[PDB]
Formats: sequence, structure tokens, C-alpha cells
Amino acid sequence: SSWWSHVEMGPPDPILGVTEAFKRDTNSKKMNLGVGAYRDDNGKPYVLNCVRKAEAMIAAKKMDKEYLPIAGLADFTRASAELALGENSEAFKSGRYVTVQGISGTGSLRVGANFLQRFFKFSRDVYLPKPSWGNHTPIFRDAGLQLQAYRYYDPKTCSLDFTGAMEDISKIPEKSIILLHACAHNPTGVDPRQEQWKELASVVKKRNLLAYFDMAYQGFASGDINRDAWALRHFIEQGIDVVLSQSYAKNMGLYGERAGAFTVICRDAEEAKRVESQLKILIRPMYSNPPMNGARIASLILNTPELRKEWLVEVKGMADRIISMRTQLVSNLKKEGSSHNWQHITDQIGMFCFTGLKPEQVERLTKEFSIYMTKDGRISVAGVASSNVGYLAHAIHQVTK
Amino acid sequence: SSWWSHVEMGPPDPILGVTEAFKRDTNSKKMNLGVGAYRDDNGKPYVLNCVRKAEAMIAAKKMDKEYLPIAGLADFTRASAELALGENSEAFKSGRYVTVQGISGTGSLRVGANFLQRFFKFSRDVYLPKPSWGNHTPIFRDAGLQLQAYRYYDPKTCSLDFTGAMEDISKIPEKSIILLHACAHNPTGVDPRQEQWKELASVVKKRNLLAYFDMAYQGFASGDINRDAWALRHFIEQGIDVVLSQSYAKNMGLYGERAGAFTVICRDAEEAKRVESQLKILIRPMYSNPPMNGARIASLILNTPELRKEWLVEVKGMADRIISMRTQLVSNLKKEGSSHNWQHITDQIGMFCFTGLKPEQVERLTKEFSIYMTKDGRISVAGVASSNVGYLAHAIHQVTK
Ligand SMILES: Cc1ncc(COP(=O)(O)O)c(CN)c1O
Ligand SMILES: Cc1ncc(COP(=O)(O)O)c(CN)c1O
Repeated sequence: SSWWSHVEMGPPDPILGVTEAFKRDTNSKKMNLGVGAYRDDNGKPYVLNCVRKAEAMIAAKKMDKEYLPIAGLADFTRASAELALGENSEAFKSGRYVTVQGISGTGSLRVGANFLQRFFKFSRDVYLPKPSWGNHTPIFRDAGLQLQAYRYYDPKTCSLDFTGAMEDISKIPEKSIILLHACAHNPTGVDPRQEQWKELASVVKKRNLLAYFDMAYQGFASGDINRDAWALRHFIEQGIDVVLSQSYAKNMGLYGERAGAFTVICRDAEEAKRVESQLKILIRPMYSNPPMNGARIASLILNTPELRKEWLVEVKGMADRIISMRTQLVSNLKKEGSSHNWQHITDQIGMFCFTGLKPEQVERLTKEFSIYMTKDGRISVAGVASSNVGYLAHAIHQVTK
Repeated sequence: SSWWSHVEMGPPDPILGVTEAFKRDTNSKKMNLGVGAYRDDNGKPYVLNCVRKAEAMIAAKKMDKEYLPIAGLADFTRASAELALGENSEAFKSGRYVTVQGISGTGSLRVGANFLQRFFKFSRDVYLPKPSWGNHTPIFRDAGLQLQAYRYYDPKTCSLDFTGAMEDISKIPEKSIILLHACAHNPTGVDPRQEQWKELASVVKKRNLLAYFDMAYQGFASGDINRDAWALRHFIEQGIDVVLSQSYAKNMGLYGERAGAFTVICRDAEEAKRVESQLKILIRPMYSNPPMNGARIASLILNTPELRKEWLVEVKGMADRIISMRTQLVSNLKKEGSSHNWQHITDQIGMFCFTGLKPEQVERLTKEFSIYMTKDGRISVAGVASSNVGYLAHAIHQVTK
């Protein structure tokens, strides 16, 4: 034996560390701002009603558990493309796109990364925003690509470094790959405004870059599925053939069921079929065929008028609670007599927020108030409730005054 | 655009070809022996009662859809290792194994291949039997390992080439990797007998090879969970610390739910934690966390005595039906006046059977008898029913007489 004597202990995960330290707390006033999933007003996981209805429908039909085609459930992939591109999209209607079911957003990004490693002969470089979701790195690196970065978040104003971004992208070598978060940037919450997006499209177009969109929060960010997909749809309409990863983790609350899709925009239907064949050849030896449950659920909801309708109400409800907590946090901090500028908290979008707090403050926050978050000043707004937002604002004031 | 113009349409699957032809056929006597999933006596997909019961249970408990840890559902991984190693296994009891949930057997095989690519510094060569499941090649190849082969199947007798296997294995450089099918070899159905396995184990031990067991049919092969895992358990007992992939696709009919696990036998519990940390680092950037449905069902079955008990009867029924068909096929070939030796048919184990039929004979069976199979003489015993076994016997007789 002794095959593994040299395998060393891997680095501990921080996020993991806060949660655990959180559990190990007695203060009934403790807050976990490191939670990576949506939580209702009571701090409880939320299974959507439309989701429970879908499950009841599936159960009633006594469906089989036979393997899905390599590319997944057809009703799912098509519905997925339609949600993303829009019903009257030319890309959709002409069938010049190919969508394959992936294991949620992450599996989709990986299949996508592996596809580029294999067929994107023009470059090996993937440009990520500074900063980006932690997983983005190992995803591409493990896939065999080289990581690069473009300026994005401005720590001075806790907002978008629009000028740095524009300057960086303008200098990116032609035919390089650039990853863009479609909405609700993770981890900052900083997104470009419609007008800045128009401008990015143009440079991306001019530099002839391959735009890789990561769309994990459609509908969940603003409560509007069309508005959340505006940027993606704009690029395509501008003639930029992007590639895209979708997740239904947050927007349908399908977390553990793992429903997602990877999409490639092609020149035509014929090209789309060649691409599809190669995507299937790549996935087979990865995991053979995808998990059916989440896809069956998502497909029902998307394809059933009544359920789809209930879904939009529920997603909006989620988006709204988030926006509400953002609004209430700022109002409360003001009322506390805090003199700092906290408008970034409300200018931010989605579940994650870069507060600007410093490490020593985060620490004070953790030590004296039982408020757990990562040292980067990033908080999950999902961890804030109507009942604790007050306590949170209070604490933040104390540590920052 | 114009990014994918150089992407060529990938080669088509021959098995797909067989299925499509089968579907097009109008002869009500048509048989599909290219089928890769179990079918009941009526030729229909079979969801086990214990599976329906486990599902109803989940529903009843109104469980959340929260993300599972990277390594998967703890109850599932533990029960999984226990199923494989046996409750009284020293390996199990001492906790010197690490099991992680994978996307069925395939994902589990890939995670394993990627793990070795990364940490198995001793070699890059993976020796597969001739032949092996088609997907084994690209799995290992895509992971970055080099493929080798060792003699296994003897076309002369439609059985094990013990001499060739033994001769090949004896010349494998120390510390190389060898892939072994635990039971129900895919695609021949030819498995070593106990005495043969004892000799194989001795050489594997002596040459200090890392044994990688692919266990995709535990309990489904012979109807006995213990007997199916005999060889695996024997290697471990002899002091060979193997790596193993388990699938619940067949044994539990979980096909599309994708429940599987990857296991590493370690020196001690200490070493196991380190390896486990490295597996987590590998998986995160692959798909982040595993699909929960299949694991939940599997865990419930294994962990609930009432259900586990019912599962064993059910898996036994599946196994018995297949054996039954093998028996009946041989008997009818005699009854038809077949002068040939059809023993291999009853000697073989599991869903696949290498008949020995030649390419031209297969053609006739297809062309004249509407019996669909691949040109390799391989048949899926699942496609055979009490109602058509007689016809098959008839047809085989006609084309080989
Ligand atoms: C930007 C980003 N992309 C990818 C994902 C992956 O999500 P999942 O794999 O859980 O679907 C997420 C996590 N919600 C994300 O925030
Ligand atoms: C030998 C072998 N190993 C791996 C697998 C993959 O099974 P799955 O991915 O469907 O669980 C199978 C298919 N049952 C198999 O025959």
C-alpha cells in the first residue's frame, strides 16, 4: 500500500468555517450572514409552492426512472433556451442554438469550459472580473485554460470601476474568452447599468471576444425574468454569439436537485447540430447522462401556464424580500446616527453584498455581536430578516463609528 | 461569430443505430436485444416497489431541497461503503475508507480517474480487460491517463482466457493501475470463478498494482449482495487497498436519478480524512455538489430494515428472471436440435451475453427475424421474455444450423 502517504490535508473553506462557528454560538441574537441560499423571513429554507405542485404531478403519473438522453430532457433544454433568449428571439426561432442539460450552474460551466478547452482553438485565456465567484477559478483551471482578469469592482466606492473595465477589455487580445455575470454579480452585487452594458457590448464586439455569460440569478435578482436577461439578449441582438450557463438553484429553489443548462449560440441550425454531437461526446465520459428530477420539475413549471405563472409571483416575492432588507438596513443605519455613505447597499443587486467593512470590523462584529460573515466584508442578505435587520444596523454602526 | 465552423459532426453510436431500426420495424415479433436497462417479463421498464415506497416517504416528510455537502449525503455514503465492504469488514469498522457520492457509476469512475491523474504519482497506465465497457476508454483518456489492456475474453470458447489474463498481468510493471469488473463483466458476462479470483489477487498483490474495481451490478448479477461483492472483499482481505466505483442504476433501477459512490481504501482513518479533503477539492469545480433525489431514495432503502428487506427480494427477482431466460434459451436451442455447445450462455452472468454469433449471422437475425442486436454477437438478456425466448431459440438455430 502506502499509495496515499503523500496526500496532504486540503485548505479549510472559510464560508464553511463561519457557518460552523455560528452553530457553536449561544447568543440567541446570533446571525449567519454566510448562508449561500435563500432564507425566508423566519430564517428557514423555502421550497416554492409551484415546485411542490410539480412534484405532486410527477408523482401522480407514476413516471419511470429510465436514463435521459446524454444531452438531457428535451422539454427542459428547449424551455431553458426560451427562458434565456426570449420567445421571439431570432436565435431561438431559427434554431441556431444548442442547449444541453448540465448539473446545475456549476456542471454547466465545467462542460462549457471543457468544450472551449477542446474546440476553442483561438486562445487559452479566460478573463474573469475582479473579483468573481471563487469557484470560477478552479473551474477553468481544472478544465485546462489560463485565467486573466479585468478590473470590475471599485473598492473606493464599492461600485463599478467602469473606466478600468472599459480600458482593460479594450486591451484584451482579440478572440480571447471573457466571462460576464448576466446579473447579480457574485460576490459584490455590483452590476453595470443598461447604458454601461451597451458600451461593453460594443468593445466586446469590436475586440471580437467570445463572451461567456454566467446567468445564475435570472428572475431572482430584480423579480423580473426579462429585465434580468436584458444584457445577454442585448449582446446576441448585437451579433455577438455567446455561450451561456444557467442555474435554477436560486430562482426555483432547486438547490440540491441540480438543474442547469449550457448553451452555445451558433451560426445556424446545421452548425448547432455539429456542436451538439461534440458536446455529447464530451459529457458521456464525464457522467453519462444527467439527473432527471430537477429537470422534470423545472420543465413542468416552465411548460405549464398555471405553474409558470405562480413561479413568477414566487420569484418576485424572493427578489422583493432581498431588496427590502437592503432598503431597511440603510434606513436603520442612518437612524442610528451613522455618518458613512451606505448607498452601495441599495445600489447592489441580488443576495450578496460587498459592505466595505474591514477585517478587524468583521472580527469585532463576530466577537461582540455574534454576527458571522466572511472577512471580505461580503454578507448574504438572505441571512437578514425584518426581526434582526435592526440589530444588524446597530452592530455595524457600533463597529464603524 | 464563426467560432465553430471547424467543429466536425461526431461519429454516431451503433447501439443507437440498432434501437432506431428496431423502432422503425413493424413486425410485432421484433425483439430489442440492444437494450441497456432491465425490462420485466412484459418488456416494460421496472420501478421497484421499495423505490416507490421510499419516494412516498420523502414526500410525506416535506423535505427541503438544500444543497448537499460536496461529498454527498452522509447516510448514503456510509450505507454505500457498508453495502460494498460488508458490516463486519475490518476496513469498514476501522473507518479507513473514504466514500464520496458521484453521478452514478460513470461520474464515480471519472472522479476516481481524475483523482489518480492528480495524486497517483507511480504511473499513468490503466490496464483494462479485452474487451471492456466502451465508456471506460474515454473516461480514463479524458482524465489524462494512458490505456493498456490485458487478455480477458476467449472468443474460441466464449469464456475466460485465464492463461492470457495471467500471462498479461504477470508482466505489468509494479505500481500500475488495473481495472477489474467486480461481477457481471460488461459486455461479455464472463466472470472469473472463485479459484481464479484467488490467483488473480495473488498476482495483483505480488506485483503491487493498484486495483480499481468497477462494481455496477451488486446483487443484480446473482441475486445475492454478498456473493456479488466476494472478489472485491477478497482483495481487501488479502491486503490490497483498492479504489472502487459503485452504481445503483441497475440494482435499484435508479437509472436517471444518478446515484453512485467512489471509495478509496486507506491506511487508516487519518489518511482517509486527507484523501477526502482532496476529493472535495476535485469535485467542487466539477459540479459543486451532487444530485440529492437518488441518494435520498437509496439511503432510505439501505437504512430502513423494512425496505432493505423488500429490496433484497426485488433485486433477487430481477436476477432470477435473467438467469431463467439464460436457462430457457439453452434448453430451447437443444429442443430445436441445435448441435452446438451453448453452455457459455448459462455460464455467463448478468445482463449481457457474448453469444459467439458472427457478424453475418447477426445480420440475418436482424434482416430475417427482426431480432436487433449489435454485430459483436452481444445481447442484452433484458430484451428476452418468457413469451419470446422460444422464438429467439428458433432464430439462433436457423442462422447457425
Ligand atoms: C455566479 C455563479 N455562478 C455559478 C453558480 C453555481 O450555482 P449552482 O451550481 O449551485 O447551480 C453560482 C452559485 N449560486 C453563482 O453565484
Ligand atoms: C461496467 C459498468 N460500469 C459503469 C457503468 C455506468 O453506470 P451508470 O453511470 O449508469 O450508473 C455501467 C452501466 N451500468 C457498467 O455496465
